[PDB]
Amino acid sequence: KMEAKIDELINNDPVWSSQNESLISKPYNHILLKKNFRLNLIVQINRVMNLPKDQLAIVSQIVELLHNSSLLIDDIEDNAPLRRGQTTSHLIFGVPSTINTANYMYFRAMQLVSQLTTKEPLYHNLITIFNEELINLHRGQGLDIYWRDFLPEIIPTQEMYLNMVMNKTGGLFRLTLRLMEALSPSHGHSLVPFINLLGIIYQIRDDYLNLKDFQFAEDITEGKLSFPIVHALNFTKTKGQTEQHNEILRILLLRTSDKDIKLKLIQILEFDTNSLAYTKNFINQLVNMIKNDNENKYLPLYIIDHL
Amino acid sequence: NKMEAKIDELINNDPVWSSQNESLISKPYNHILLKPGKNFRLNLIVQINRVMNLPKDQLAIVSQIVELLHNSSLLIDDIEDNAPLRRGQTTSHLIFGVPSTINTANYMYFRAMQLVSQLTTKEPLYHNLITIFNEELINLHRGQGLDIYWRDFLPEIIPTQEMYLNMVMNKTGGLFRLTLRLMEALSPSHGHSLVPFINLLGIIYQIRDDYLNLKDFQFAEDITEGKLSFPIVHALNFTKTKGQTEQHNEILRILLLRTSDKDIKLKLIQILEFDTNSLAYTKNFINQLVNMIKNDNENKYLPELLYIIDHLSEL
Ligand SMILES: CCCCC/C=C/CC(C/C=C/CCCCC)(P(=O)(O)O)P(=O)(O)O
Ligand SMILES: CCCCC/C=C/CC(C/C=C/CCCCC)(P(=O)(O)O)P(=O)(O)O
Ligand SMILES: [Mg+2]
Repeated sequence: KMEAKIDELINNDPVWSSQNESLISKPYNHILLKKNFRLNLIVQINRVMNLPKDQLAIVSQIVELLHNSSLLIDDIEDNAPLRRGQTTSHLIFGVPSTINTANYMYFRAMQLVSQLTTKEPLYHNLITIFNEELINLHRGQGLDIYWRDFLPEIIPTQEMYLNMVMNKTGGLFRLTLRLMEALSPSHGHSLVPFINLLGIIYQIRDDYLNLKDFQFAEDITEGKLSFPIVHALNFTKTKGQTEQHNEILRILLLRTSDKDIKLKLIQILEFDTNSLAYTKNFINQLVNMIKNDNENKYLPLYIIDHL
Repeated sequence: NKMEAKIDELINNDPVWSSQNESLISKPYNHILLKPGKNFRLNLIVQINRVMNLPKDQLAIVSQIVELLHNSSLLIDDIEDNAPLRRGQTTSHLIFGVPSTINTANYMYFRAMQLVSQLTTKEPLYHNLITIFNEELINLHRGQGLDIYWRDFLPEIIPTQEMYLNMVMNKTGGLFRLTLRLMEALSPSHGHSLVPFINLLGIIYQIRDDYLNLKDFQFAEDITEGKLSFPIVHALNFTKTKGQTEQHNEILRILLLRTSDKDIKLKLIQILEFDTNSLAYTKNFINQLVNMIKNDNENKYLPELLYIIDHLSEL
């Protein structure tokens, strides 16, 4: 009867219950409490693409799974205690379950791609898009983490920083857009260059506000090669400002939560390298590239301000 | 206008990525490759192929896919298990850090995925292969999710033998079925599906892995990890059934210590030895599974194969 139960088990598909499904979904469901704005960007873009609502909703579900899962992983990789003022998933469910659940969701997302179309040519394209951007997202993340964890072995320049962003942040943006463009039953030049720009603006502003809001500035504690930090390191290098250059490095290397020390790094950025003003300006120019796109080379606005 | 011009160029092109960038993020992965077994996993594929007859070009690609998935799963697994060693060498996360190791492992899941396109140009087949890839990776993560949940939230859920076996069908069964199913789908030919057989192989493999981790010690790292192993699942249900309250609680207590103390680990092992007879039970359960194949004279499960089964511990 032992052998009989084994026969039954190996001839059936692996058993999995809704109760099991809920257990593994816990770390994921916790971050859901943190979507209205990203859905808006998708609805807006769909005016140019025109996917039928149902197909649109699946793209949205795919994009929500990747977004949320990648943030669960990112918070573990950044040792972040909070995400939108709430305790991070891994601190509640543990790093092990959270890594597994986030990765599980990548593949659930991958499965939804199959429900976008039954046309084999188009399907293959969609998987190829998914695959390529997840690959880019990972390269970008990998390089960002490498710079941070091997500091001070490599100090990126602005150009290296911008390529890392095109991979990382650009991956998620282009994935949503490229899927939508491949599905369009319609719509002008591709909006990829435009979504790339949005992604870059999004990341620099994210780096900028992390330091500006403090002026918690968790990016400092993390040791991240942020856009303002990249500017300051290369500024001090260039001007031969040895002590300042080394002091930025020292603070980043402390992995500090000390408010006083964080403020000091901010003092260097405000008074010595003027990196926060330089970033504010850099962002404004990226944005004016669109505000001033009268001939619609990028455009097919409100979203670019609430990015 | 030079900035705009550079920005315009940057955004109208694919993201820049160098071979140098590629080597820096491959560190955690290149490191686990320095571990053996590759030959043995290849040996199983080779033997299975005597049935499937995939051309060597294709078989090579199937093997690259499975190897990437295998090694990446292990990198993640060692982080999830807080493992300090793997095949006698330091785990990657301890060298390059957990952050880089998670990213790299996940990166390789997608490289493995990308490779599936190199198996065929036939779109219906392509669709079938990716579906197989997607399904078993979903199964693998479900199984791993349960194994980890049971362990990290113990005693919230004490799995029974049946729950354990289902978890294994999903987790270890996932990787064994992935390889086999890809091959069955690519076969140009050859008898009943080998899925039941490959599930049994995954099950013998897992319970034997659990078994040997304790028997070899009798470093029993599974005890330090607090894993709900086959012998541990038997012990916990055996003691509850027989009303051995103190022994049932002490097993849970030792698991929850996450201890490396050798005497404490030996104490737990000897409890399973003389008190619950979990080592004997497991050993016999393994032999019974193996006998289901060795006594498969009607080739119900079966299509060098037995050789594998005996050196299964080295895949
Ligand atoms: C392979 C994992 C990729 C994770 C990418 C996420 C990064 C998160 C950040 C912000 C990125 C947000 C991307 C939003 C994309 C919306 C579609 P954070 O500030 O929330 O930590 P950062 O670590 O790059 O700064
Ligand atoms: C999503 C990650 C799945 C990881 C599955 C791997 C588990 C590893 C083990 C062994 C599993 C091996 C899978 C079969 C390999 C066949 C070549 P270990 O002993 O190396 O830690 P276990 O945690 O199941 O015991
Ligand atoms: Mg094991």
